[PDB]
Amino acid sequence: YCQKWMWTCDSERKCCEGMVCRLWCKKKLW
Ligand SMILES: [Cl-]
Ligand SMILES: [Cl-]
Repeated sequence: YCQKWMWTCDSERKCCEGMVCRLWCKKKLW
């Protein structure tokens, strides 16, 4: 599916909508 808030993330395991990968998924400001 996609990686949720604070889940690990990488090139293939992308963060869910509204988040950005910084090793773990973080909320985007925009
Ligand atoms: Cl955050
Ligand atoms: Cl950000």
